[PDB]
Amino acid sequence: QLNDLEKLYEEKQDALMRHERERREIITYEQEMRYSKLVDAERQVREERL
Repeated sequence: QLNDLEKLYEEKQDALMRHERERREIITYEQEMRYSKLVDAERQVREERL
């Protein structure tokens, strides 16, 4: 009667984990990368030094 009972319980947990894996990748896309760009902002004393 219930060969399809399963799945739904994991779908909520799995969707969450997969999302979270990307959440971590996502903050890198901008926070870590802009922090890297911050280094450029710090580097870009270059023009002053030049």
